[PDB]
Amino acid sequence: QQLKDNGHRALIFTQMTKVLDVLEQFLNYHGYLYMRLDGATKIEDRQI
DNA sequence: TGCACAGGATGTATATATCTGACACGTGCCTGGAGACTAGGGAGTAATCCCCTTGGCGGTTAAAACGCGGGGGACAGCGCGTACGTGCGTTTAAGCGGTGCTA
Repeated sequence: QQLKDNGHRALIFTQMTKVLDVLEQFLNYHGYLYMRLDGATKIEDRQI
């Protein structure tokens, strides 16, 4: 929230995929404009 | 005249008996149990060294799964033609028991 007020663009790095999914649910619940890239993202999708 | 029955004739289901198979009881011999000797294979013991999961984990991939189109494979109907089913008359040789040999 503070960072958005400042207009910053923040990265979150985590070791666990399941928490990545939890983060998806969290960000959707707040509706932050977010994107995901992980060990399963398609290569072309990774580039784009 | 034709019927009733007195006197007599083949037959036969009923009844009494003779003509064939199988099981139990008697001999008697190659035995089965038993006694003792036997040892070396089995079983008890002890490493020992090697192969089998740890355990879930992400980042990947190859195979599995799921969805769809469609077109042709399966298949229920059925026209019809015949070649197996049922039923003769007729023949063969398969079955029966018998006699004599033998390998």
